[PDB]
Amino acid sequence: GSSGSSGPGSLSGTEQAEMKMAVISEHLGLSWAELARELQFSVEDINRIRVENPNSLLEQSVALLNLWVIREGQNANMENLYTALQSIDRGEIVNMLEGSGRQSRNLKPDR
Repeated sequence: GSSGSSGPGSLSGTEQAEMKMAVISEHLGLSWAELARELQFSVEDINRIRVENPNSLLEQSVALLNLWVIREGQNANMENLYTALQSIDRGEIVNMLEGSGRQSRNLKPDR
């Protein structure tokens, strides 16, 4: 009995979530386009974001994520998001974002 924190179904409502999402957009920059299309986002939505976030790319990534979250609503899931990223050859983010990093040293092989 170690783990114990209210949240039987916390979705994008935890300190971590905020960080992850934000970060994803930080690196996204351009990939955002590819990532968007991956989520079955028609040009309409895409092009729009470009005209709504012409200032810089970072803004485009942020806006996009916000959309995906809304559209999905509840069905949304961090996993699915990661899967879409890798699809467009953008797994480096999920790696730098999620990496427990463990090592099981080995003294010697036993029969």
